[PDB]
Amino acid sequence: ARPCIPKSFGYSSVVCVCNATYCDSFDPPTFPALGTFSRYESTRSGRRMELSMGPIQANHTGTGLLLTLQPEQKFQKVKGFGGAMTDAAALNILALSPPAQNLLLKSYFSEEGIGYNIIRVPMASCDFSIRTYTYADTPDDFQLHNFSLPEEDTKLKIPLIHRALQLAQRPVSLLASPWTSPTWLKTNGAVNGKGSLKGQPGDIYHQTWARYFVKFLDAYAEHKLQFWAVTAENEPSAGLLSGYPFQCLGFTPEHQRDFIARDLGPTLANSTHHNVRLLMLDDQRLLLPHWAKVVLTDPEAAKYVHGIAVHWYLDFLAPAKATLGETHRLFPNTMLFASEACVGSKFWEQSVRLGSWDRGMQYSHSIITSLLYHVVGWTDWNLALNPEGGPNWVRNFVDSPIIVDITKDTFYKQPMFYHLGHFSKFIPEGSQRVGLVASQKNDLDAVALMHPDGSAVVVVLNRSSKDVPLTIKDPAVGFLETISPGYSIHTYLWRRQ
Amino acid sequence: ARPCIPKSFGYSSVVCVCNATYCDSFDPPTFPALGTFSRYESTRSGRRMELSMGPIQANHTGTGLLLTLQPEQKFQKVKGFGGAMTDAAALNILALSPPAQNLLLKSYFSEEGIGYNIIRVPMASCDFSIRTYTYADTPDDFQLHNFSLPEEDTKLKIPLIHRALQLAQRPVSLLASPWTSPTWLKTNGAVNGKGSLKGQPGDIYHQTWARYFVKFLDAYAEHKLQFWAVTAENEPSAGLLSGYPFQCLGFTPEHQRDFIARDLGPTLANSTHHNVRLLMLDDQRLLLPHWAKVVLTDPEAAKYVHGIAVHWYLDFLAPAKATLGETHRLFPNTMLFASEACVGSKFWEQSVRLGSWDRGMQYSHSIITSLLYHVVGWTDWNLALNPEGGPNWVRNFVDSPIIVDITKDTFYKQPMFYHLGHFSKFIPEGSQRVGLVASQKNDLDAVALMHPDGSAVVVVLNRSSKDVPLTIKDPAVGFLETISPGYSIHTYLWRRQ
Ligand SMILES: *[C@@H]1O[C@H](CO)[C@@H](O[C@@H]2O[C@H](CO)[C@@H](O)[C@H](O)[C@H]2NC(C)=O)[C@H](O)[C@H]1NC(C)=O
Ligand SMILES: *[C@@H]1O[C@H](CO)[C@@H](O)[C@H](O)[C@H]1NC(C)=O
Repeated sequence: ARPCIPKSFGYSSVVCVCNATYCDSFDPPTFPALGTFSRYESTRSGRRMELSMGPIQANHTGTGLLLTLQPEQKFQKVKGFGGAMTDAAALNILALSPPAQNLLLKSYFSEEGIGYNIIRVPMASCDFSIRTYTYADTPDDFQLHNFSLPEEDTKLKIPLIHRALQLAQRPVSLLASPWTSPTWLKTNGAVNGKGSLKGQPGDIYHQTWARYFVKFLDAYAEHKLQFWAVTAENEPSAGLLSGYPFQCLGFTPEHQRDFIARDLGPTLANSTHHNVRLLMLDDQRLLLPHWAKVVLTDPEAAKYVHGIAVHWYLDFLAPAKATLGETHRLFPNTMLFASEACVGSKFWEQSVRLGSWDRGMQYSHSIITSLLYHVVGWTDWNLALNPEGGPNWVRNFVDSPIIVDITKDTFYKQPMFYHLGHFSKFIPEGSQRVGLVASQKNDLDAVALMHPDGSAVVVVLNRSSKDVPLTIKDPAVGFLETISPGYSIHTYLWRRQ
Repeated sequence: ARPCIPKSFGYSSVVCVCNATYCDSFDPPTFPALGTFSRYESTRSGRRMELSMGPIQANHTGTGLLLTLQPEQKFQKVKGFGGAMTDAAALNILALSPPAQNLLLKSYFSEEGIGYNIIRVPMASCDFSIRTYTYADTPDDFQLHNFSLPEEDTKLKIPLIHRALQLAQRPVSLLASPWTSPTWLKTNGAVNGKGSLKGQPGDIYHQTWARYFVKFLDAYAEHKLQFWAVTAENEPSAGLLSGYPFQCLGFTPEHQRDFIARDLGPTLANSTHHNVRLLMLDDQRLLLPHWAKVVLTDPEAAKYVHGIAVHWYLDFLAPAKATLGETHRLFPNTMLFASEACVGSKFWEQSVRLGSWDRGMQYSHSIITSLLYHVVGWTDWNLALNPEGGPNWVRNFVDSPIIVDITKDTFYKQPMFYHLGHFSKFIPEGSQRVGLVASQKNDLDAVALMHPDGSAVVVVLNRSSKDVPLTIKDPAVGFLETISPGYSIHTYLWRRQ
């Protein structure tokens, strides 16, 4: 059905404008007959996940580039794709009119949209809030007698979360992360700055802080919301930097280890929420594999940890092999998950670049790397922001896939939206990455996965200006003959029986 | 931080086993928000000052005994709690390896322990010594030229006291008492038995005895230890009984009165230790009020007496009102202080009974009675003894809160120890006893006090076998709903503001 309404703000590409009565959308999903493939296409010239279809050849002649499926090379299973429901996202979303809201939520969550199946939920306030608060601000309330969710949860995040689950077809998983504990638990008595939990693991402070996870899970359950997972802390490495500007709680990897084994693990275990998974680290790539070595080589800690959450700041480099690769090699059965990614945080960049194709490519380039290095899921940061990249109470603005202009009851889906979508719409939970080898050096980024039902998906990104002819060989069925346009992203889907 | 390792020895309760690398201990104190109380419980079944918390609510759901705090009804202020560093006690402590020694001292003195702030130091030898001696055994040395401290003081008592002071949570006060003088001052030329100072007050025997107090004080000051008080004599009435087998020095109350007036008072006052307080009596409670009347109705004596020290022999009965009550009534500006308590002389009982609960109850009961009869401090006898209840050069008659087992480098903390701790750990110097009103006749023993900073502490002892439902009201906070289990002791603490 409805095509993209393009508009340009002077960047390398266009945004798709949506409002109360209109938004681009897909027809209900279809599978091509055996012997044919589907192609979805997004180009910098302005194509937006366009659907075409072509035949699979029995034979192939040539000297051009060949990508070969290796359906026997089985690698990680995929958890999913999605984003974060911050105070800022919720607040921009709910500022729109109600039909525009429905369409924004449809874009992300519906099958007419891009099929997100993960939502990350901050436990209380972070920098993408308009104010600082915890769930237990009453001083010294060790018993958590005055614990409670404010309006940010009850009138913004939770109503929106229910609306997303209602709209989605895939089961959605929710992931929680705290930025700061209440201040009376912290060495410096502030939400920001350098400090950690007072005393040491096993004690009253650390036990209270774990009880607070449970009170959080209890509160959300009273609103009929269950979590798949919690992280042990958002960016623990931050609470160790003096003058750190926004909400935080610092743990050395040793402190995180000890916290997990003495308090958080056991407390989660002895409760009605014991099925909730715990992920550690929830920090940048370069903290790996050191942090994993420290936490996972202690079996009292390890037994509690399901997986490792990593952040991906797209404007910064990190060698994937020395970080994810090595971590996987050391701990093959502890899943790697990407719990937050963003762009536009470097000191010299604009937060928001409406229509930026460059930033689209940065997302997809980096998601393919993730999958080539064992990552099982990928979560975006803010689901929506304003044209400043906000609100943010320390003015720490960044870009977002959807940009909301309240004065116009309008939102803009950016290249990032569709670059994410090329993954999230076509790699349901359960899919398994498999091998794919190239027949010669080339400029493409490609990944191949197999769906739970047996059928195939390949994503292809071209970061060169040049058109690249290529053929994908699947020995079950034959050859896909196609072209990858310069600065383009394609997803390919086909049946194998 | 670390829990009690239980061992039973066939009595009604357990002891806590501590050795060179393990001892049960506490976290630093952590004060909960207004409207929350802390509770420490110990039970005969095996709980040992376990911490729990709960609410002070605004509605009253109980229908039983009500105990209402009357914070504006003020009584005595507390000097503190502690025990005696006898030769015996030091021999036992030093029997352990140094790491175990530190655990022993921390148990008593430290914040991670029960926070003693009083140590009684015998002047020379008593029955808990391994030989008889005084600081001046060279005969006819009236100018006390050969006065000096033996190894017992320089190598055992003193270094341990330094070590306790270093560990202590609070400023510690030292109290000294003499058992016997050099026998060349005595009517009987013997360390024990019926015999007092030769001659009469004013003469050279009495002057020399008085100067011995100053020489003692001088010697300990060279080791950088100052005293808070000294008693006029330990158990003066003992020396009047024929055949008294332990070191003694007999004084009739008339003789104590004149000794203070003519000799001990003026000598102390003319000296560099004029600030040391002098306490009279230092003997059993049935000598009161009569001893007070004799000494304190004479003004030449009363001006040097700062308080009356009493002993508690826990195996024996003694009405508090006719003794302590009546004493306070006749001399209400003269502090009462318990300077020695012990239990276990019953010819038919084991001197040390490892894990005896009845014996702890005896300690707490007597402490509560004490506080309710104006007593401002409480000092236990031997800090530590071996398992036969020694070393004692006469005979082993009494228990101690800690029992050292040298051959296993381990020590045992008795119920006694926890029963004292219920008081000592939570009532700092400066605390003041306040009203606590029972709504109806009951089986509990309770006392209430107010910390220097205004917060509340209440101790509640259940000597019966039946559980008692209990409400405690603080007019400025609300109602504390609780149960006092059979054979238990609780201490409650809260903010009032
Ligand atoms: C929301 O945007 C839609 C889509 O652009 C707008 O509808 C278009 O508006 C122009 C001007 O009226 C027309 O010439 C197009 O034909 C319209 N297309 C369709 C499919 O309706 C619409 O006006 C916007 N709504 C608001 C309130 O601005
Ligand atoms: C805590 O909660 C209770 C009950 O909801 C309320 O009456 C009380 O005022 C609260 N206390 C504070 C300090 O906010």
